[PDB]
Amino acid sequence: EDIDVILKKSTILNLDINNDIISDISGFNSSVITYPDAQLVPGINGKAIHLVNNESSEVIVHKAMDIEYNDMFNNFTVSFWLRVPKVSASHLEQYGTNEYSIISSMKKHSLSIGSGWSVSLKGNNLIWTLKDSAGEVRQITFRDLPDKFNAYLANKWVFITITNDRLSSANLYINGVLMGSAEITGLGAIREDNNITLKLDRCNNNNQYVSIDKFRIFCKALNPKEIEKLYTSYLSITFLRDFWGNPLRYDTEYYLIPVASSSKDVQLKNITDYMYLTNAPSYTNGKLNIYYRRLYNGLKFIIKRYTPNNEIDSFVKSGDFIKLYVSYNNNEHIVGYPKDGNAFNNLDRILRVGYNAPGIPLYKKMEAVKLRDLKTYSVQLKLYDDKNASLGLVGTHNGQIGNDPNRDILIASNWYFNHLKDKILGCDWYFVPTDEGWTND
Ligand SMILES: CC(=O)N[C@H]1[C@H]([C@H](O)[C@H](O)CO)O[C@@](O[C@H](CO)[C@@H](O)[C@@H]2O[C@@](O[C@H]3[C@@H](O)[C@@H](CO)O[C@H](O[C@H]4[C@H](O)[C@@H](O)[C@H](O)O[C@@H]4CO)[C@@H]3O)(C(=O)O)C[C@H](O)[C@H]2NC(C)=O)(C(=O)O)C[C@@H]1O
Repeated sequence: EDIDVILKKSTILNLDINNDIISDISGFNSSVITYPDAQLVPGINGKAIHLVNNESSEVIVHKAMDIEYNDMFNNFTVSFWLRVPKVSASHLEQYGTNEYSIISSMKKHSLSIGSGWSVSLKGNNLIWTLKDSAGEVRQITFRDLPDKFNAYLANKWVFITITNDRLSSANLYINGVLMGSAEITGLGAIREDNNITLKLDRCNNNNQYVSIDKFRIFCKALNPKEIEKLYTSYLSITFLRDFWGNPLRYDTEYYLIPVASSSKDVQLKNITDYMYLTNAPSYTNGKLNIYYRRLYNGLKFIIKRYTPNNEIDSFVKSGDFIKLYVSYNNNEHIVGYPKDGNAFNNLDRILRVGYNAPGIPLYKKMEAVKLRDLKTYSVQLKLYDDKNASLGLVGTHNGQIGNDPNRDILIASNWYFNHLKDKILGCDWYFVPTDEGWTND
């Protein structure tokens, strides 16, 4: 059939956030009780649920009387956007074995041993548990990647999809990719609690917090194609996104990292001069089997509206014309390309920071766009002159300026426009803002 129709008709619960209110929009109108400390934060498309570690931080969904899908052997799928901060080395050793659930249909503290199902976290493990009324439990334990820059439980919004085919297996996917599975054939009736609880339960780390968005449940075990569609469907090209998957913002400091060479940071030669790539320092921990390129080194960039048009908003949308500045010595210097400014083969125009030569035009009108790699939280920057001509997309060129060492220098080139289909390009940028969800060990 139509994947879109199937996806829609199979939805039996779909939490949305409108006007700061969390409710079910599936149609069965499952009642939603939002406790005092359930906070709201930027989500994948609108706002999202943010949970902290205290009794008042929870959201309870009272399943409608028409929704009891976990019937004798009946299939269901759970999907949602998840964001958990990078567990620090100390906390990993500290609370690494502390399994705490974050979403459950189980009713602990009364009876019905382990009720139905749950989504729990243990150190850097994402766990799915299914338990029937006769004891029987099944699980999928996902062990995240060592490299936290590319891990899934390390401060980036990620799409979780767990399908349950009671006639075969249960499968866990992340951003549409299968990453764990378990047989679940032969389970008895799952008699869970009438409430689905969104809450950090049994977590000993008082500082722990997670973020959940678009929590949804389907009455069928989604297949790879439907999952793949559900996933990409949430990616609205409208607003741009920063490294963590949050909406990109104006007048906010961002460190830039080129997707095509993620181990690199951006440095400035001298004010009025060019920028270039640098190897970022690393953090490695063999005992905890954790490692990642550190963040927050290099130049701080700041996006500003070229001309404060129609609205005093702070969200950057694709197509917005902007001005780029780098903060060096507390002062903000504009980023651009001077007329007839030095360039590599008159193609790759070398960018400059704080260029201020008298009588020389400095082209700095830029457009923030999203022209490719929909799944990656990356942005492209298009530079124009003053006569609406494209001076190219911001990227890098590996050359030598004067007698300086051979470097990967930031430039503006139109060559990019003829390779937008490539996997890895060079004009793709990560905008990294300092976040409490990630501090270098
Ligand atoms: C259209 C146009 O005329 N603009 C030029 C500009 C322009 O002259 C300046 O912006 C005006 O201030 O210069 C461009 O090239 C510059 C050098 O002019 C770059 O190559 C940058 O050079 C740096 O170091 C040189 C400068 O300090 C110059 C100043 O004159 O002195 C040395 O170079 C020679 C000079 O070119 C000669 O005039 C002089 O007689 O002899 C010296 C040495 O024998 C320095 O090496 C600089 O400007 O700081 C170092 C920078 O890293 C370098 N930047 C780049 C991107 O290469 C320009 O791009 O601005 C060329 C442009 O067409």
